[PDB]
Amino acid sequence: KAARFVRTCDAFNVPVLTFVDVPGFLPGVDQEHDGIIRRGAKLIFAYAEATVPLITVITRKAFGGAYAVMGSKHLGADLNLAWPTAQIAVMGAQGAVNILHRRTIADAGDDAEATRARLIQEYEDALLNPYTAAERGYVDAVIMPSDTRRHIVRGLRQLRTKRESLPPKKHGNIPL
Amino acid sequence: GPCAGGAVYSPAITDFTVMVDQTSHMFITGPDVIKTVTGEDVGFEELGGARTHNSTSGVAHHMAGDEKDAVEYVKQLLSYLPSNNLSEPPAFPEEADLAVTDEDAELDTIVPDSANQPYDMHSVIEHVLDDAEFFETQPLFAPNILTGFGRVEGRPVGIVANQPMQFAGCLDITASEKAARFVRTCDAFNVPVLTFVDVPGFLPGVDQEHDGIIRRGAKLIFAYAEATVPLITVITRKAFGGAYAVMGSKHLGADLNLAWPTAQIAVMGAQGAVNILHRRTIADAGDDAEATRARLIQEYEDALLNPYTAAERGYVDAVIMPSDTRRHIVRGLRQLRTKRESLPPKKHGNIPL
Amino acid sequence: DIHTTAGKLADLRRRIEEATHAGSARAVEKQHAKGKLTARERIDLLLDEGSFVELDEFARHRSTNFGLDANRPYGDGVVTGYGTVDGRPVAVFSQDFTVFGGALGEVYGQKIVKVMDFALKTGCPVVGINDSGGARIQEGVASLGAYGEIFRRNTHASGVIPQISLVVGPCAGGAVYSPAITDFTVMVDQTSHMFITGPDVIKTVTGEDVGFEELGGARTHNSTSGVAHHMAGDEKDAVEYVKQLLSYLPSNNLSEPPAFPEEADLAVTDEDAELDTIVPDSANQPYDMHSVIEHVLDDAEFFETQPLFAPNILTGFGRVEGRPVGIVANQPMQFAGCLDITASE
Amino acid sequence: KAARFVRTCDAFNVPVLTFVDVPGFLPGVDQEHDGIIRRGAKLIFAYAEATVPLITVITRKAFGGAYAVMGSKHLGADLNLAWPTAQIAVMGAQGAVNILHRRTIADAGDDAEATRARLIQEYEDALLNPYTAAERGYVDAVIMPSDTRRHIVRGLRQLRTKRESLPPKKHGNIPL
Repeated sequence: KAARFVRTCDAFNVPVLTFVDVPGFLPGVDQEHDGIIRRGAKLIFAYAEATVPLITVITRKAFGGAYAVMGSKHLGADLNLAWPTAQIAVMGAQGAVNILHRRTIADAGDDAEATRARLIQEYEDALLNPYTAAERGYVDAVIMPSDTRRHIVRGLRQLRTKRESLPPKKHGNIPL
Repeated sequence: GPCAGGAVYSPAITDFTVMVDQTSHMFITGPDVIKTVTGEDVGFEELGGARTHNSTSGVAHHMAGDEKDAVEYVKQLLSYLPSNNLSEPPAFPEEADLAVTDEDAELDTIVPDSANQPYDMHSVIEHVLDDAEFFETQPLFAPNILTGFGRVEGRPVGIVANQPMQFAGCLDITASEKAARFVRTCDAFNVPVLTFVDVPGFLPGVDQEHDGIIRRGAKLIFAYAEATVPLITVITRKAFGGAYAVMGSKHLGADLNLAWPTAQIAVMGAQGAVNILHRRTIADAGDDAEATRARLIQEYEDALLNPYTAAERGYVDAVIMPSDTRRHIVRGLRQLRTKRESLPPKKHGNIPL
Repeated sequence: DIHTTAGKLADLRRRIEEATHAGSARAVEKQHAKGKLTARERIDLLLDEGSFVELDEFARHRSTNFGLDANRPYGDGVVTGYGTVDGRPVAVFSQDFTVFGGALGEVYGQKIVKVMDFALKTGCPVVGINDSGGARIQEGVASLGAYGEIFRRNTHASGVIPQISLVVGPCAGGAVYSPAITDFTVMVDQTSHMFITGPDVIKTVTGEDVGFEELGGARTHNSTSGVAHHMAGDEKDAVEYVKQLLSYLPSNNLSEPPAFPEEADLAVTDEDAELDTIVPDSANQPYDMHSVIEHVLDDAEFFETQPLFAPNILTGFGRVEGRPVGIVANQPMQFAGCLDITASE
Repeated sequence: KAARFVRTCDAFNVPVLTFVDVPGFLPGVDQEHDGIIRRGAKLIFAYAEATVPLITVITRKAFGGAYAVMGSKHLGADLNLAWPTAQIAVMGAQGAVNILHRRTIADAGDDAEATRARLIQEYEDALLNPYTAAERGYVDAVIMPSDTRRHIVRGLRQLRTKRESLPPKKHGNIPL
């Protein structure tokens, strides 16, 4: 649904402002059976393609590939903005720790949770927030929410015109 | 080998995928998770293994016996396509022999007198093809519709057709999902599409409708009007409803439309069409009315249920004998070979998703 | 049988027998003596053997007007199909006289639209043949519109894919206009008539008697109208020139002219000198242009066009070194090699 | 004189409003020999090609080809209007009849001459009008004579925009 709205807004030259608080993607047997793998992708493709100004702001937790799918700079968005709240990850701290530390966790069966919980804490405490990503330049700034309208209004002024080009083709092969 | 999480998405964009049975896997998310998350336990193959994409998602183009095989399929499939969308598909030119061969004739007799009875479209696709080669894409999914690559006169060509044999050879959302991409993919790389048409209806459903037939079928009607490559079509037999507009009809803009005598093209299925047209009369006299309704049915099928009523307008370029069909296909191609076509400049086109 | 598949094909052969046969043998017989040949025939000749593809072969008129429907002959008294001349792609129609006296109808106009579009779309030249009586009276203005589609096309093409007009039959009314647009007109003596307005009317208003050959006839157009490119002895001749003219041209504005590469003789060949001496010492005397052009197209060959019209200048195209070329020269012989409006035009 | 002008209009983008009363093409031998088919035919040429806004009003007879040549839809004109008065027909009802009923007309010696008169009346009644055209859509509007200004005006505003595409050429071959 969002993907059309994107391709469509892109068609007519309309700037899209996108707000992302997605932790992951729906889990269903049905969701892979139907073919989420085709269907979801249309979303990356739409933002990828789109030559209208993109501004994206992340107000809460962005985890996993889902993070990219939503007008992540990587896809091609011009400005990306993050609140102090926004948490960006590979995965929820919980699995996240499960995997890194798994052998440590078997180690000392005694006080298993305590070691395990303590760790699940060290990881969110020091990862699950914008700055790690900011450092990288994945997101242009982390800007206090109060300043959020100021950021969109300005960023439009600059991006209104912006232009992009690529080698010609009749039509795309975006998955249906 | 298994691919999980976002990555699955990169293949998704990609024009083709091949997967290797019970060695490959694909998944948006893992089995351990849906189970904590949804409460439905599932296995790894059951969740998204090579067979499951191949049939049930409709995301996996092909299944292969073993890796040595899959690669081979990868090599054969490349051969069809152009290095890039500037060049045409490599064709190793061989002159055709028109002179009708025994094999052509077989066509006269492929269609079986029964309206109900099926045939395997697969014989009719081959008859056109060099060395009876056809290379099949996504066989597993929505068999009702067969999508293929083929060569004639040495220049590669690409197939959309109805199959009677599976699910009565009518349209379903999975099929429109399957072909429509496939036309677009061909038009993209400059590969001529040959379409063979025998569709009665698009599956009737209360599930067919919800899931989004209205959006999803369209893509197919969109893919065809969009495409600029030479499009040539044969109506074997069944033409009915929207389905006629939709497969590769002259309407969209396709260059040569060819119909067998056997072939019928119509508003509605006759049994249907009569009810609505004569609803007034069958009702009148409601004894000895019922018998009137089938016997009338014969007045309408006999008269309106063949190609010329269409041809007479020209909607159909030619009506030809069935063996003939190979002949139409080669001379036609030869002519269309240079085809070119125009539209208003747009960044992209908002095909319904 | 009839329900059955064997039967369904059989009916088809039976229709095919019919559509190629649209006039009465009596329409046909009458044409044939005339000195001239039917549309299927005209076609077989222009297009290389076996090549031909029918279109809209089965197509038949939707009419009500004036009893018209009574007969709905297959192919609408045009034949339209694509065939290859000398192994280059061609798109064709022949008007059929037998039918409706070769009048034009909504389906008949559309028939032609399929052929012209096939051609613009593909990029090959359309040789169109007309023996067309006029614009079919019955259809009503529908006829008048169909014509227009054709004109509108005749412009949008002209100068992308070459249009050659074979007139072997009278053209009356708007019909004329369509050849007028087409890049070349080739027409046949005593057999081909073109006219904007019919004789009978000019007498009614202008009180002028006229003959047909004189008012519209192949020689008249060629020399006096100066809208006729060519005049040919006979119907086999008229087609033969058409194959020969085309050879010269490219399939479409986007190609070079088809040429057979041949190496030239650099050397100043014996004929070559014949030049120094062609000119007479005194200035009054006229000497043939045609010899000067001859000396300089391979094989000493000139395809003259419109020889009749404005002799003041000769216009052709000849091949140098296997690439096609075209010749405008002045012609002392006739009217002292001057410019004039018939000659500028 | 007109075809030059219609091209002259077109070169500079000046929309053409072209108003129709044509009864046919001048009769006379000088006209064929001087050459009419090649000279006249140019208009048809001027009109099919032009890319500027076209509005065509019938106000008079439009019989025989002349109907097409004079800025008709068929060339491609975007909009077409006709008055009640306007008669559009393949030909004059007077010529028209003789050709269609020609036989009907020979058989009696008398009641033959009056009869032709009735018939020419019958065909004028039913065939000499704007409407037979409206039914195909050959013509967009039948509008009253005062309106005609209303229509030129809205019609111009709408068209101001129009552009259209044709295959690449160096020049056309318009008859000279």
